Amino acid sequence: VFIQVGALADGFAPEANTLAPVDALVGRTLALEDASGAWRVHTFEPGALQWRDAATDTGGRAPCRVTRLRDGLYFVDYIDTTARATSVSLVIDLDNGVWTSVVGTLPTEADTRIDAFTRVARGLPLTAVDAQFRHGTLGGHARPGPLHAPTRELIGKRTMYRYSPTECYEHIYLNENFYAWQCLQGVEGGLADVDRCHYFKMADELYLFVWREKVVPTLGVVLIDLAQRKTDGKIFGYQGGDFGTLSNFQIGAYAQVLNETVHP
Amino acid sequence: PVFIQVGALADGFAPEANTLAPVDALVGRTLALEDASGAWRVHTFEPGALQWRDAATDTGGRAPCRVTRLRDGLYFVDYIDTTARATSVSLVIDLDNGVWTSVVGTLPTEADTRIDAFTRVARGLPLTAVDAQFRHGTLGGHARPGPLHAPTRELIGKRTMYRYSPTECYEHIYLNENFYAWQCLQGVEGGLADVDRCHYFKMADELYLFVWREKVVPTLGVVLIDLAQRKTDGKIFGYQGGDFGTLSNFQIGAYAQVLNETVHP
Ligand SMILES: [Ca+2]
Ligand SMILES: [Ca+2]
Repeated sequence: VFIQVGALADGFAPEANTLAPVDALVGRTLALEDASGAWRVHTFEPGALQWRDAATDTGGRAPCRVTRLRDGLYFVDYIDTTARATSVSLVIDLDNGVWTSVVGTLPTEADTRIDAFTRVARGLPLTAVDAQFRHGTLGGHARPGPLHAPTRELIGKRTMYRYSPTECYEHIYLNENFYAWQCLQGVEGGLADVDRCHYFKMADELYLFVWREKVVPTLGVVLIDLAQRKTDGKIFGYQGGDFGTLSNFQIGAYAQVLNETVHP
Repeated sequence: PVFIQVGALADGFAPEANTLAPVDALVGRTLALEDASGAWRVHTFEPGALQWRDAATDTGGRAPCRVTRLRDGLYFVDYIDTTARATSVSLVIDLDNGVWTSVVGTLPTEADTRIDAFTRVARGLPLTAVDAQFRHGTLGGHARPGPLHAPTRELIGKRTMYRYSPTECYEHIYLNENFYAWQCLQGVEGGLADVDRCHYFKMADELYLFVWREKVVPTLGVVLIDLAQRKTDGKIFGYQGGDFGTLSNFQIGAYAQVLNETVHP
């Protein structure tokens, strides 16, 4: 039995291994620029941010979470309420002057009703959750470091993630495009799927992992720190099966790499 | 990037396949497959074909079939049952111990496949529309038959690679009692993967019957996995194309290698 993201949130809530937010960006105004030009200015306040598309000076204010799993890199997550069912996650490396954004959109009902076999017929992706990625530099930072880029370094690992004493999953990073997950313990106990995913390298042994689910529409965004054996991220989906209220909740886990598989 | 139709998969798996030779060992035999409820289906073998008679529906038919022998005493029989829409019948028969398992599988109609996964979730329906019914029994007239086949947890936790031919190679990861992941390492589906609904049964020491039912491209897979001999023998069944018309049912066989075993603390 598969479950809605709002019920997932409820299972992940208590005794979670989540990082405590930091206020370290409060008072900063960060100009995120990329190869297309200025993208979005973000000004941080306690618990919240104001964002402005650099071109139109159009944006919003949103409650936001900022966490710092590894020193010098900040994960910022907020819902963009000027758009339908959209979340925005950033990883900002202050000392290198580089950033990655993930802008995620959940599907309409009409999209979800196009079944997988028809999607096969039409050459459409199986997941209807959309994710756009940008990789840029921080305006005003002299001599920024290299842009973040895709990585193959997780492929072949099988890792267990203890999200709390009652929630535990494993991921198996199959290839550049797909990973398998299963819930070992939790409200999704015994469930498993393969889903579309994306891997980026943020720093030595630090990865940004993004997935997009095809059964229950879900966007996951997590930073995986294999040196600390810890992860920090979020899950975004509809609270229920009615395409209305959104669920966007913090997750964090202790990580254990169970094995590495090499195919001769 | 790209899923393919079963007919294309058949074409990819055809050349230099690691399949077993079909055998004519059962020609002239009538096997009376019985279960606890009574007679199930009697099968009489002739060269390349069998005749069957179904006790409960009182019906019969003739069909071409394949019979293969992976392990001594144990026979895999497969046929399309043309008397019903899009139905396949696979038997594992152990002539040493006098026991059998059957898988009767049905491919979904087009209307059924159009019910999307999220709607299935909201209604509590299975995600795969492929149906499989299992029976286990004894062979009629077989003295002192051995224990029945039954479900097994013995493959759970294994990760195995299967080389079906020089150009076709998949791995399976047996996640739990209901589900496994697969990935195509080399072949016409190269780089594709999914998780699908599966079933595991133990036929003999280190010999398993694995059945899976796919949720993206409707497909039934039935395979004997012999971990002692490091070899598999079975079939894949689906539609040739995306039009719910002609059926594909083709033999597979692979050289197996267990890559690792995963225990979760
Ligand atoms: Ca999920
Ligand atoms: Ca398949």
